[PDB]
Parts: sequence; structure tokens; C-alpha cells
Amino acid sequence: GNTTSSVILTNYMDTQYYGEIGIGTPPQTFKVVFDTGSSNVWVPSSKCSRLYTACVYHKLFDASDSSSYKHNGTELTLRYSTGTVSGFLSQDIITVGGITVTQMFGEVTEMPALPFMLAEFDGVVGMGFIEQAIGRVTPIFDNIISQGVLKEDVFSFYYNRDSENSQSLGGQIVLGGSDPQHYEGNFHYINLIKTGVWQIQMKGVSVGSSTLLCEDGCLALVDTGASYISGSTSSIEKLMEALGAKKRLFDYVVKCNEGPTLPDISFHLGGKEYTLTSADYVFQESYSSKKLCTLAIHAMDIPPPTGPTWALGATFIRKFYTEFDRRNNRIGFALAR
Ligand SMILES: CNC[C@H](C[C@H]1CCCOC1)NC(=O)N1CCC[C@@H]([C@@H](OCCNC(=O)OC)c2cccc(Cl)c2)C1
Ligand SMILES: *[C@@H]1O[C@H](CO)[C@@H](O[C@@H]2O[C@H](CO)[C@@H](O)[C@H](O)[C@H]2NC(C)=O)[C@H](O)[C@H]1NC(C)=O
Ligand SMILES: [Cl-]
Ligand SMILES: [Cl-]
Ligand SMILES: [Cl-]
Ligand SMILES: [Cl-]
Repeated sequence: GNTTSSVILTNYMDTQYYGEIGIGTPPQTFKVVFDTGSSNVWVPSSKCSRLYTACVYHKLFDASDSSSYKHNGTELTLRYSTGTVSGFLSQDIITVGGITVTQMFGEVTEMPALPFMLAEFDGVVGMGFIEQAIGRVTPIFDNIISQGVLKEDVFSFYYNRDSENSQSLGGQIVLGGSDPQHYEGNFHYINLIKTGVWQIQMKGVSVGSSTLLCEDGCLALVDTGASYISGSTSSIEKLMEALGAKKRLFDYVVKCNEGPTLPDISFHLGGKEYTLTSADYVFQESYSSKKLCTLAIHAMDIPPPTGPTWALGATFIRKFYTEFDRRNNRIGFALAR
């Protein structure tokens, strides 16, 4: 077995990254987020009523136009930090890359306007473990591993920084390996705490020189479906004070002129310092002192058993190419380029 597939990703404003999959024969394509913090695959269903304006605005899967579709109809409900989708299970072949696998996924027939009217993508391909899958549906990567087609039992993420270029690649996911065009040096591997969750230990978070946060250790989820870095309300309040940031309704901001001279924030992982500077974490839409600029960091209280935990989302992954290694239960980071 020696295949390594690769899916190009569109980068929308540094907050949503999504690629295409095809479902059925002939394929119906969908825009989907590849999410290490969840484990189910779903797309909107042709059976989704118009009453759901999010189903009006996205691509719908029509079972009856595919010959490889296999009925199941068991009910499915998925709860995310953003809201809940609901529908039922269907089997069909899914193409990502590269690779064709037979999969159980959700056809979604309830999709709330909040917040899917803001989703540039249609559905989600969860990349987490079966342990976290609702209905214990076998996850796509498990089904792929079963095929024995992959060079190595790993996948990795490159997320680029938004750009004005017509060209210039938003991001890329590799299945089976990592792409040395988008990282320098070698991977520093850190071991999962346990199989079941893409989560490692974190020994501290510092702002400036001082170990401000997580001073006695804490957890970090490595969450490719998260836009920002997240911590618990209690940590984030502390961090945001340190930066002089202001809490608004949807974000934290600073005066744009102040952004560039804000302290670095470092994350202490597997014995090393992973530093994002204020250029990595302020959306500097101008440098005016009369404007407010958003930070790519916010509070999310992730409930037990998976939290309390930080999550290292795109703000972090932009700087560090990330490889998810299911064979050895570990995560590798190297500098992205
Ligand atoms: C379990 N993993 C973390 C979850 C996963 C999301 C998958 C899709 C449905 O929601 C959950 N993400 C979050 O909790 N986020 C915080 C709130 C907004 C999300 C944000 O997701 C863009 C896709 N994520 C991305 O490109 O990461 C690089 C979003 C923004 C606007 C509308 C929607 Cl519907 C979702 C990010
Ligand atoms: C739809 O999916 C459900 C979920 O697995 C299937 O129900 C299982 O069927 C197997 C085989 O008959 C049983 O051993 C299990 O007891 C069932 N699981 C549950 C949770 O009930 C069902 O068979 C599928 N239907 C079709 C036709 O695909
Ligand atoms: Cl869930
Ligand atoms: Cl609201
Ligand atoms: Cl803390
Ligand atoms: Cl940024």
C-alpha cells in the first residue's frame, strides 16, 4: 500500500477552510470542513424542507440520483458548539482525493439558520475517532485505513493565510502522509493522552516572558474545525487582560495600532515553545488607532469529559503544519511554509 491522496482547500477569510468530496454515482460534490474535533460525516439532504433557509443555500444530497446509494434511515442528531443538526443515515460511496470508500453519513433535514447561514461549506467530514462518533458510525478515516491503500496511517493539514491572489492555495489536506512543500525541518511528535481524541498535554501558556496561564498543566485539543485558538472563559479573561483586549459580542478586539507591539503568546507542548506573534493572531484590517481589530482567539468552555481544554484551531495550524498519526497515536508539528 503506497497511496497518498491530497485535497485542495479553499480558505475563506482565515476562518473557514473546506474542500470538496463527491458522494454517490455519478458523484454529487460537496464543500465540507475536515474536522478533527468531531467524527461524523454529514451533508444536507434533498429531503430538507425549504423552511430551512440553510438548506435553500447549500448543496443537497439526492439519494434517488445515485445507484450506489444504500438506504438505512436510522435517525441521527449531531450537536456542535454552534448548534444542532438532525437527519438520518445513508450509505454511499464517497470520494476524497484520491480515494473511494463506502461510508455511512448523515443526510441532514434540519439545519438551523443560526449559524449555517454563515457556513460557506455544505457539510462536515469528521476526522476524530470512533469513540466520539454519534451512533458509533465508523468514521471515514477508519474506513479508509481498512482499505489498506495508504502509505502511512496518518493525515495532515496545511492551512495558508488568506490572500488577494487569484491563485495561492487556501490549504491542503494529505491522506497517507505529509507534504514537505509546506513545512520546514522535521516533525516534533507529541503523544496523545489517550486514543479516542486528538488531544495532548500542555505544560503552560505564556504571554510575553511570564508563564501566565495553565501554569500547572492543561489540555490542548488539536482541532482543525476550529477557526481560532480557544481556552476556557477563566483563562481567556486572564489572557485578554494581559493584552488589553476588549470583549465585544462576537469577538475580542484591540485598537488596530496597538496590535503589532502586543506580546507573543507561547504554548508549551512536548518540551518545546510554540510561539505565535501578534502578527499570527490579530486580524490587522488597518493600523489605525481609531479602529478596533479582532483577535483570532476566544473563550470556549468545552464540557467534560473532553474539556476543560484549550483548542488549537486555524490560528495555530496556520503557523504549524500538523500531522495526525493514527498508527502511533501522536501528533506532529513542524513550521509551515
Ligand atoms: C469540533 N470542532 C470545532 C468546531 C467544528 C465546527 C464544524 C462545523 C459546524 O460547526 C462546528 N468548530 C467550532 O466550534 N468553531 C467555533 C464556532 C464557529 C466554527 C466555524 O466553523 C468553520 C469551520 N471550521 C474551520 O474551518 O476551522 C478551520 C463556523 C463559522 C460559521 C458557521 C459555522 Cl456553521 C461554523 C468554529
Ligand atoms: C441501518 O443502520 C442500523 C445501525 O447499525 C442497523 O441496525 C443494526 O443492524 C445490525 C445488523 O442487523 C444489528 O446487529 C444491530 O443490532 C443494529 N444496530 C442497532 C443500533 O440497532 C440497520 O441494520 C441498518 N439498516 C440497513 C438496511 O442498512
Ligand atoms: Cl457530536
Ligand atoms: Cl446570537
Ligand atoms: Cl489558567
Ligand atoms: Cl491571522
